[PDB]
Amino acid sequence: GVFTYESETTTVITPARLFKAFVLDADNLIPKVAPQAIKSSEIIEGSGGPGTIKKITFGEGSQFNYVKHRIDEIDNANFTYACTLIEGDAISETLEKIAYEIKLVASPDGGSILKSTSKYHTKGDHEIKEDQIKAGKEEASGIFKAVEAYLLANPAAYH
Repeated sequence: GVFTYESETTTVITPARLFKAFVLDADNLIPKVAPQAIKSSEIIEGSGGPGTIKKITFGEGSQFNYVKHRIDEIDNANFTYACTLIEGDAISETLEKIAYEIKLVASPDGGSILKSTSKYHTKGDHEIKEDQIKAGKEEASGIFKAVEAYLLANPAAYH
């Protein structure tokens, strides 16, 4: 019973800001500016690409609900990157793992477009409760939207 939810972060900032800053500086951004998604985004190793793992502790999950994500796939050619649950305890039970896949598209606004489509993989016929499904949507919501604004409101900040 695979579920599919998605969101789109249309950023006025250039794709570079997303492919580099949004992704690589995530551990400085999300835990601080996006606490409504992830209270602790602890990157273990990786330069923002193949093998880049990070242990993700959700604050809404009250620290008990946590799961190690990884850059499961990344394409420098057309600018695409995906995330997977590798370790931790959020899904567990009889389920598999929820996936993320962010496509970098150029916006007609001169900015960019983060097409974050998540794929909630069920282990057989065992479905995932909407609680964790919401974590997938909201993870992308708090992260993307909160770094989005942090980034948009940093060159001038508060003037």
